[PDB]
Amino acid sequence: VYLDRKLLTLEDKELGSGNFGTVKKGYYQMKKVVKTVAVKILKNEANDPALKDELLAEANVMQQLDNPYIVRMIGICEAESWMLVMEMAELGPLNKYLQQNRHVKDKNIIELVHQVSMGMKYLEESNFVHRDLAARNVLLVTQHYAKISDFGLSKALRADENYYKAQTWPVKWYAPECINYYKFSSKSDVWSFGVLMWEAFSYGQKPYRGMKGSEVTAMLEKGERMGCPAGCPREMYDLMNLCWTYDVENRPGFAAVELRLRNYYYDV
Ligand SMILES: COc1cccc(OCc2cc(C)ccn2)c1-c1ccc2c(c1)CCNCC2
Ligand SMILES: [Br-]
Ligand SMILES: [Br-]
Ligand SMILES: [Br-]
Repeated sequence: VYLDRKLLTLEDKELGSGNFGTVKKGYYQMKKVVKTVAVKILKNEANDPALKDELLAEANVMQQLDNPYIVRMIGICEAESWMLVMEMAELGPLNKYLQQNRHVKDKNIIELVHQVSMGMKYLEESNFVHRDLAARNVLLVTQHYAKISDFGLSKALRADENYYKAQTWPVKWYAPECINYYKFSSKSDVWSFGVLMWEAFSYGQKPYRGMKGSEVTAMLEKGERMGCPAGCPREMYDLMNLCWTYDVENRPGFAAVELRLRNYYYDV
């Protein structure tokens, strides 16, 4: 079940770092080829079983997903540290990529956000809620191929329920029902997707610039929304506003969102 540490070779440099530990590039020896991998290495210096459980829960979610627009997990490796081994998205986070590549065309942005919506449509069908959907968690394989990453806050909904009730955030990406009722659904992921669209069409600018979480909640309760980014097609801004529908019951699901993007990409 677990991967063989002797078949894994890691680079010295870190791709990124956090409280969890590090993400490093590596190579996993397969039957005859070697596969480039991104390895999330758990820094659990104090042997906290909570942090261990968090990595294992993330791995448990990823093992159940199989879609071209979601980062694939290769396996877990129990070695010097606990390691989650994943396919490599070489070009990195979408927000950083667009910050450094402002020549990327509107049509290319639509292509990438449509791919994200196809991954999310699959997640919604599979009854998983992501709970951390943001441009920073969309990774590029190529300039024309995006994948959803970072399932650490994700929840597998029970067969008889439509939402997850929290006990606790990236408030700028959260729907009002998340803040007011602590309820997370595929519809709250749609709200987040609207913020992600705004980020992408803004070439990786931060949403609600300079504002505190409390100020964002107040703005939204007044019915105010972020504006149309420079160069963003009206039809895409209209879709962003639909994702930011206040009442969860009237907000679209990912089937509707993906269809709108699909039609706009291919028909226009
Ligand atoms: C400047 O950052 C990068 C630059 C290039 C590649 C990167 O990773 C390639 C990757 C990562 C993973 C988890 C799976 C598959 N491929 C990253 C990078 C570094 C840290 C994190 C990520 C991305 C995801 C976002 N969450 C924080 C953790
Ligand atoms: Br090594
Ligand atoms: Br961010
Ligand atoms: Br935030």
